[PDB]
Amino acid sequence: APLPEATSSMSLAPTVNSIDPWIFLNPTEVPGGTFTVASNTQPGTMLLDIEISPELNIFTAHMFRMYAGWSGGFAIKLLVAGNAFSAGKLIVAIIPPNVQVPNSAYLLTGFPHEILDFRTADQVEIIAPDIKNLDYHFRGDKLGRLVVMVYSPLRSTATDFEIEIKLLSAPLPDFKFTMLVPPVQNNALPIWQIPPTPPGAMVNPRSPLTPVVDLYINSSWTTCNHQLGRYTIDGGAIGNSTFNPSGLWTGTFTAESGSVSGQTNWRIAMLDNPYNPTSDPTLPPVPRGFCDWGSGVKSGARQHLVCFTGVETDNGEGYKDVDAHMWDYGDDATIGLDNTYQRQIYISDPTALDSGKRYIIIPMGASGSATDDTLQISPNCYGSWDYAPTIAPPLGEQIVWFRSYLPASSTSASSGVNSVSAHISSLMSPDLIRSAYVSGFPEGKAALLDYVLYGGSVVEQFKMYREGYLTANATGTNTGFIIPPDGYFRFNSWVSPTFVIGNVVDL
Amino acid sequence: APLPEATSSMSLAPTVNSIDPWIFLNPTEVPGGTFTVASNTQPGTMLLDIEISPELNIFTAHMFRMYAGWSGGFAIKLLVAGNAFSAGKLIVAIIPPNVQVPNSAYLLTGFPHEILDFRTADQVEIIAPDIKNLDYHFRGDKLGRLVVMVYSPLRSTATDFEIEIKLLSAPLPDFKFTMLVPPVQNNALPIWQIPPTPPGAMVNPRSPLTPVVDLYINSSWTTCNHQLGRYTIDGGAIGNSTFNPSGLWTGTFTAESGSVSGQTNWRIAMLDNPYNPTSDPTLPPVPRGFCDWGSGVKSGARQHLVCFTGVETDNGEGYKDVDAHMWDYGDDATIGLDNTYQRQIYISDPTALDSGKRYIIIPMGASGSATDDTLQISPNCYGSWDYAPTIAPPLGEQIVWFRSYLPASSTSASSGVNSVSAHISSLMSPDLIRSAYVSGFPEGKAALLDYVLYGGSVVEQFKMYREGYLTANATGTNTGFIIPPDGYFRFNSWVSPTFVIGNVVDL
Repeated sequence: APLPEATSSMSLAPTVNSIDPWIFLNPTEVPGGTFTVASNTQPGTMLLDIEISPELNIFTAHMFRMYAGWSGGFAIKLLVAGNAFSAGKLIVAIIPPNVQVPNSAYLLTGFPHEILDFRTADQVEIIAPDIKNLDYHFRGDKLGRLVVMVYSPLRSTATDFEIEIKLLSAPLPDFKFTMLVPPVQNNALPIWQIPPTPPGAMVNPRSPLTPVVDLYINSSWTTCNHQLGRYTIDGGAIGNSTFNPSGLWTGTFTAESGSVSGQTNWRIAMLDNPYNPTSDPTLPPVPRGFCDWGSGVKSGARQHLVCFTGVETDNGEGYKDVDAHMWDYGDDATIGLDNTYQRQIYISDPTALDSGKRYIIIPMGASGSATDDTLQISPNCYGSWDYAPTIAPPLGEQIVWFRSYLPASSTSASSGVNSVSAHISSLMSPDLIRSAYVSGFPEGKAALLDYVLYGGSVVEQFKMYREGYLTANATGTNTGFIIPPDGYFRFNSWVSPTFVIGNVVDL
Repeated sequence: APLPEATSSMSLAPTVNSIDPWIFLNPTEVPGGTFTVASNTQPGTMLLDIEISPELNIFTAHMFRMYAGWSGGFAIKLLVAGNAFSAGKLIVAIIPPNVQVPNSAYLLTGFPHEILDFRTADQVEIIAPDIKNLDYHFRGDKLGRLVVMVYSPLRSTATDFEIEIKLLSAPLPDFKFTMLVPPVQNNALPIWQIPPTPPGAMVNPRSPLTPVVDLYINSSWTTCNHQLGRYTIDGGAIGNSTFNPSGLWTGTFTAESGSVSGQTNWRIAMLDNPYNPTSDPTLPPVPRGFCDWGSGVKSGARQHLVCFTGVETDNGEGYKDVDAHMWDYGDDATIGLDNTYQRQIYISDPTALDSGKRYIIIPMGASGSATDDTLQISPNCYGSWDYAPTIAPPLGEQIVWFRSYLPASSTSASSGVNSVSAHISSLMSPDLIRSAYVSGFPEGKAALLDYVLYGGSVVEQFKMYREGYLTANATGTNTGFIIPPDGYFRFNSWVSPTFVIGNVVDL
């Protein structure tokens, strides 16, 4: 116990409550309180920054949804799962509120601290008190976090094996709830119910009309710059993504009676944005949910084909004469507009284009000599509208990409088209992420979940972060390992973002 | 009151547990315990047959997820909300387990009973004891049901309005739980969290690529015969529907090198169903998720088009010459195939087709004199495979139809297509019913929910059944009523399947 506890009289808190006496005796595991230390962790790194609250125990985190006030501290105990060769030192400190958490062991030592080495080979325990200046906290600024750091690295003498540390907790004899008036449904939960929906029955946000066939992981793609399928728990649909990919796939554009220099057949046109009529820089330029496939930096050689496009029927009741055509962003000449994700596009057609008449487009397919690597990169966007930033996983981890097979739609005609089959991948399907809104993630925590195959004979483990991407550790270098979709995700636990997956990919 | 309860010393249950002391004092509402009485109820009908269990108080329903055993009775109160003109009497009794309950109010006054008038405007109460014979219940048979009936009919014709009856429950001071060991997630939930997504941002199961435009209620469509978009709470996706309509919208078939008698341009063809390789009678004939729009009993003028169709490149690497064409089921001659929703189809094209050659079709649109009325009906289903049954709303109610607008895609050629713009309706979008799987419906109960428009200045009320179709009362006849899709569904309560909604819709 590095710091004394408060009495928590609760004199002026009406209708104080008494909880089950058996909870104080049977300690459970803290939800977000497991982590690991490896041989290559940087000294002075923050492994755990959980805060004192009623969410440090399975029972009081589920019972807390009925009340609106609490006051009391916890008594936690460390399970180390140590070794016989390693040697290092940990550090645990209590941080009072209204205090910028120090990000250096030098400064962290100036706090109620206790230093534990790895050669203790036992299970110590520490008391976490609640620093309150009020009679009892309701649900607000519940600081008093429990930062845990690495004072000295573990240079193991022999095998460089890892250490997994977890925490068990139990309320102090002075922990009480107050004012059970709020019935239900206020805050987070200790569990997450993932329905057993196979990925083979999920929609692909970046390419509808094509079912997901496999899960694809590739070593060369170490970053993502997509603008469709970007979902976050905190922000919902972020960037230009939406929750109905199928509904918003078809688009409409208007001609402008012109052509770019060099090639006259590239009729210029402008896209229509009902959401942002005026070209205000603070809103997305293109209509929401429209394609963002990449085609190259600047090369007329290949050009994704718009496939089905149609002319106005002069009646206002639809369109006419759907034909297979090819399109592209920008002009393939200007460096500042070749790949910018903007309104102006060009469509290749030998015949003249109806000026001032709108057309319907259903983009599906790519033409030229384009490969999956060309399509994987997305045209970068510049401007003022809040767009999805580029994402890179931590070192030693990959990304699961929900790849799907895109057939070819060519023609034998005068102009022709060299469209070829390919594969298109998306960051995360909306079906999986949509479920985790009833019971949101605990703050600054990732979810460790399992993917089982056959009758459970082979189980892989994935870690899902806050922004919605899954890592799967590494086994070696390959052209992209393929996982069948004949399985269901199963929730396993909550882990820190720095957790290292135990099970490896196994080829 | 008329029957004492048992003490239940509970010697054989280890670790008996205590609950909050303020729960016994504040009575909450029993979840599935509201109903209505009118002047047209058939005599001798059970208006309520609820079962004694900890699921009568939202607080003990939330508490019970942590324990494994319960023991104790409740104290129930009735709210009648009558008038000063209604004249009749109700009756509520308690039935011990394993006893044949009669269906007459004359014999029903032998059990411990209570008789309350309709115009009381008070809070009558009855103590419901636990008629247990074992040490303590353990998620097993509890019966002790709480049947409610009508003693003397309300003989009045001047008023003719509905009476709404609700119950409030509170645990007796001897209620207690045992064995807190089970952490969480054991049984159902009493509350439903519906995410605030307007129907305009939902996928239409019967017609993807077209967003929902309005909510449609028509006074002439009194039945549903669809096979797509039909879901149930317990049965998941019933019929030939699926939770990913966009991924299964594209279809394929093979030509048979033939023509129907009379018309030469009608090439006979057969759809391939990978999910049913053999012609097993107990499996659906057509592939899952394929189109099922109706066309007419027998008509060679109202034929809906297949729109995009194409042939493979003779290499299995793509498709070629995808153009707009027309199709239909069967042969328009035989009584067993004219509209029977089976593998064989016929496609209209002047040139004959090469046998054993694969073709791809993406159906969208209807040509000829086909209207929305013809599209609403579906081809009949024959055989022994499990198909979705017919649905008819209870008398005095209509159905909300999730209507979307299907444009026309014509062409100017020698043959051409005369397609017109139409509308397509589906019973239930998958997104709305996806939420109600984590917290399923209670036994034999429907859900009453609110549809809020603008900022809450206008609210409608809908009732959702376990079969997946919404009903919205009625006032009179109309040829198509439109509700804007710019609003979100909000859960209100649980009601009996014969509950009469409050608000009227005025045509």
